[PDB]
Amino acid sequence: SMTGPIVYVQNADGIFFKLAEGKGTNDAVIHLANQDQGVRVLGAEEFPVQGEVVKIASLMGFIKLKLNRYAIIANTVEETGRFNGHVFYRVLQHSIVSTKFNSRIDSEEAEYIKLLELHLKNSTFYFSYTYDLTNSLQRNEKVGPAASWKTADERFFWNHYLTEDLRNFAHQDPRIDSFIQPVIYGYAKTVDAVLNATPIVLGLITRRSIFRAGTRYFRRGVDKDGNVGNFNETEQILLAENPESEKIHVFSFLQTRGSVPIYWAEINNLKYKPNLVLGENSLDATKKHFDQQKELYGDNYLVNLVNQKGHELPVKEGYESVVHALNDPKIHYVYFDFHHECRKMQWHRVKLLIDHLEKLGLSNEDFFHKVIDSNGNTVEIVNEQHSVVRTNCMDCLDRTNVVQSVLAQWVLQKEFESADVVATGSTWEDNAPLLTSYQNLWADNADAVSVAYSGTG
Repeated sequence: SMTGPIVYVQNADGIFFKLAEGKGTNDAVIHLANQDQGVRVLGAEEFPVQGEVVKIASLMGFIKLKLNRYAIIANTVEETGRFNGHVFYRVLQHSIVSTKFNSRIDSEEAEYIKLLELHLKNSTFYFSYTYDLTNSLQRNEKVGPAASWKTADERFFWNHYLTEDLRNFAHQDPRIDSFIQPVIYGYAKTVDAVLNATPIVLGLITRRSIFRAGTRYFRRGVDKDGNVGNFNETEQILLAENPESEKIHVFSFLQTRGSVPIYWAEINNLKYKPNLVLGENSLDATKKHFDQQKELYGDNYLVNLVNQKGHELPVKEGYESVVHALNDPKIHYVYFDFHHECRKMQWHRVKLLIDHLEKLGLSNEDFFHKVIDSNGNTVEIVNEQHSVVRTNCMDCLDRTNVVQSVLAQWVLQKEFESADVVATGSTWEDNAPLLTSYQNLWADNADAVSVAYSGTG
């Protein structure tokens, strides 16, 4: 990859960064200057001679906080996964570093850094130097050329805004690509297991969306351009050998979760009972949102959890009547009752949801599948996923994680059957240590991703 560990030296003239391993005779230095707070590109000969060299996993970017510019650094990482040679890292220790030995900063500036520190502490960020975690495996397959920041998915490139200065240089200087490492917000982990003497690698990744262009804003809902702002993809990955053949198969199965795509014009008042006005806007914005979702994922199966007995929500009924109004035959809507007691009667109901999705056209054979060679390059695309099940951000993360986990189990079985790791109509979950690894993997994910709010009432 172009990207890799970095070293820096800081002195009275500011901070100077370069790649820890310099390939070629041409290596770039990034300098954050104390003189004018500007970011500059320098020649190798201008890297400081004197000083403590500091090693860091990544320069995540810079931010201008009132008067001073600060470097945002991932100091250390831990490996949390490894898949087809690619290593996935979580950021462990970070720092926010200024050029000022001791500056007196005003209140407003100190408050900004507090708010950024709160976010860096509360979030879990992941990256891989050789694999682009902001894209699904199926999108990465379409990109091709392995990198770089230029083909990252901008919805999930969490440090997109922090890299603006570096991106502007990299447009006319491709050496700067080595400093631009896209990071995702949510979760990325793999586990090794064995199923019927086939070694396997199971992975799960959630990437959370970083919102959002436009002259005005609001988290909940969709803008006029069809973006929703709060949006996650959760992706289950598998790598396995075919027993006879010894061909290496790689699978991905993607799901989405996001705000109800109703226009962000919402009466967030105290008194009294609010009902939406869904003028031409809620039809228009929903249509535009679904046009993008269709281009990205194919057919969309929208799962809306009821969980009411005469307790009626404005945004609930609005979603359905809007979906019903557009009558798009590639958009399929389900309002599903998913109640307690939640360790028997709940999960029964999730298998019933899946039966109903199947009746609407969802197939458990609908997943990305490729064969790769002993060097890890693609030999064959056996299948591409052309649908997605979309759950709502507003339903309990507890319930939707259950829906997502169960659906991914149902698809996994077909993946296992397709590479002949299990017999047709067997149950992979009868393998106790494997189901344990699978269950921990998804419980960890829910832990990680719950980091949007602690609620509700």
